[PDB]
Amino acid sequence: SFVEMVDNLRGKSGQGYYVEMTVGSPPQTLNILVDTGSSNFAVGAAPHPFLHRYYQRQLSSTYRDLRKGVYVPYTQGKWEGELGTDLVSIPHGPNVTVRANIAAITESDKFFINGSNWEGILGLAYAEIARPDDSLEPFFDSLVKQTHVPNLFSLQLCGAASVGGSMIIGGIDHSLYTGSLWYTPIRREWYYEVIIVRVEINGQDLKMDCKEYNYDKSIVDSGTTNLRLPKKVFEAAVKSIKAASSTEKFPDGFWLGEQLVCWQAGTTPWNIFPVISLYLMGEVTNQSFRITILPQQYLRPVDDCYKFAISQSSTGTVMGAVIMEGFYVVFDRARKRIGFAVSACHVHDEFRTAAVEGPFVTLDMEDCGY
Ligand SMILES: CCCC[C@H](NC[C@@H]1Cc2cccc(c2)CCCCc2cc(cc(N(CCC)S(C)(=O)=O)c2)C(=O)N1)C(=O)NCC(C)C
Repeated sequence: SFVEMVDNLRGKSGQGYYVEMTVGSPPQTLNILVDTGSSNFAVGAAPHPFLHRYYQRQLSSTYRDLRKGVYVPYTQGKWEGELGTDLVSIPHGPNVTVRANIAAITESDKFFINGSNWEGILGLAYAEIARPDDSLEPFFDSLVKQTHVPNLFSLQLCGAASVGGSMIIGGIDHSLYTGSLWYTPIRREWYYEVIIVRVEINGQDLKMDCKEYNYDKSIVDSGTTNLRLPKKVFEAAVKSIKAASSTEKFPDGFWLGEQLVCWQAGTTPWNIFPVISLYLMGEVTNQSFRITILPQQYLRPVDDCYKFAISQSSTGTVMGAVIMEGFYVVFDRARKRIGFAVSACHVHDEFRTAAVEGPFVTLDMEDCGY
């Protein structure tokens, strides 16, 4: 059923995960970025120094022009283009063809990455955050409307240059995870917004007002590399991580992700870096669950060299690839919930392991929403 979709994701570290798609008639093959942090489907449609290939509207009999412009700004990079529609397929996905909105990228700034091997982006979030407005139906909505594909998809992102993973469209693949799935409500259908109710570092509560954790918002974004935290939360976390690792001293700019830390190969002191536990709101009253991430996740490999992959945000908490790696993440749009489970490619060391645990009791969870 879903075995055809296992391992359909490829990528380079820090440069996102992409799936193979085809657009137009006859089909044009492109590598498309998988992004739960946006809602626009767009592809390079003009020559660019970093593009191996691009979408040629002229060669598609099925292309239709919508005669409207569009731009999308991301935390990293931005592009503008022309709106249109065409037939789209996913070779290593469901056996269907849909007519979907496509943005033909004609100009861009720091969007395409030299050597990334992808030429477009697939925004998997909801219409509310689509550009220019919410009348531009996102791809997955079109897929569900035009076909019998269930309103659900799941992402298994695996870590270590080259990375891989699975995007299971229309269901859940049980051979890809162990233990139970734990679900947190989608608070509002715009980004995939959730609510963090508690934070622990090495078993110690950060003891901040839980509103700070979701200050503005908290989202699940496969398009973002880092765990991005609101300033106050970032400072609290960094202070604690500095304290646990204090046995060693690191250039101050390491903590800002500006310069690397290097250790002799096989000598990396993982044990001085703490585990981080994020408690998410559960499905029943006063009930949370926690996901625990290891330093191997937020110390992204770049002698063995690493970059601190926890950074500041002015748009709320962004749970990026460092969080999603090692877990099987289910985007259950039909039941307005996001599931977490330990992935089959989960990260662990000799004494510590990434985990999804519950149930936990957490009082006044509704107070944590901004
Ligand atoms: C409200 C938050 C929304 C986040 C959301 N992020 C998704 C985008 C998609 C996207 C765009 C370009 C390239 C990639 C992927 C490939 C990987 C590059 C590394 C990276 C990416 C992001 C972001 C980073 N970082 C920060 C800036 C460099 S980092 C280093 O991981 O902290 C790195 C980021 O914002 N990817 C967004 O911009 N949505 C658009 C909006 C109009 C709906």
